[PDB]
Amino acid sequence: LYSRKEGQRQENKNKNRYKNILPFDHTRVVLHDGDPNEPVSDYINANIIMPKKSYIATQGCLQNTVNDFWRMVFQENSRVIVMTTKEVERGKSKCVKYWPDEYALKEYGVMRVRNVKESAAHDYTLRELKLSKVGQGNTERTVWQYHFRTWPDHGVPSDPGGVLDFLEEVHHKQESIMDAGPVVVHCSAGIGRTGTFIVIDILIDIIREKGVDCDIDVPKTIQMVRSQRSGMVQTEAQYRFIYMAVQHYIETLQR
Ligand SMILES: Cn1c(-c2ccccc2)c(-c2cn(CCC(=O)Nc3ccc(-c4ccccc4)cc3)nn2)c2cc(C(=O)O)c(O)cc21
Repeated sequence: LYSRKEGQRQENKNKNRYKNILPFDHTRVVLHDGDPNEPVSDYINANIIMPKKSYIATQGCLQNTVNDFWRMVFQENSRVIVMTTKEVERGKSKCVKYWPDEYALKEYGVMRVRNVKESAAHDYTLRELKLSKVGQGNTERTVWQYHFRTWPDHGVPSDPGGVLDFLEEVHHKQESIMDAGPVVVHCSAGIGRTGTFIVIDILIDIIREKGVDCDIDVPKTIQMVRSQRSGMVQTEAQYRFIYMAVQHYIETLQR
């Protein structure tokens, strides 16, 4: 019932970091208004994830998909990006740098991005970016990139505190922007770490609207996000991290 033909088309072969990890057609983010000279330009290995708050689970940029990444961010009107990995972890590239150096500006295809300010927080770096379309005039918007940089090289964090505080900030930022689009979340392949942050965010939100005693069904929620992007939450450790995060959150609310 869930096909992934687009990601399998020959023209999009190099647009996937891992030939085996592709987006479902029914939930894939379809990019419009691309270079007419490109055989195919409506593809990006990204899927919309909905539990009015949604997410875009995607892979880290490849050198040849950076422009597509910004087209997506602009198209979906996303104002918040959650990068969950370093650019390189254990000698493996997990995302090409898709943002300009601090105070610098770079043009990605028809998208102009200005890094206006970088700030350091505990477990993360926040980059305030200005995104606009070169051909237009009233398209500029701030995109807040939250770069979580303390995720361990191996396994998952032993304590969920850092991710929860991180997500709390992300949450506050998203709600401080009028009608911001889906929060973009990415990791190497866009399913393991990415799935973990999203599932946690989804569960925490439910607790924020139903109280510390509402029913919480992790397995159910995970299967729900998985019907929108396959493989979300790849390891036992990640699975357990989610359980720990929810509880830790509940226990924090209980004063
Ligand atoms: C896409 N991928 C991969 C990955 C899976 C297969 C091949 C390459 C990367 C890992 C991930 C998972 N393991 C532990 C599982 C294991 O015993 N075999 C193993 C796989 C790769 C390496 C490895 C790590 C660095 C360089 C070269 C090989 C070592 C052990 N190591 N690396 C991963 C982790 C996360 C995360 O949550 O942090 C993620 O979001 C995506 C991941």
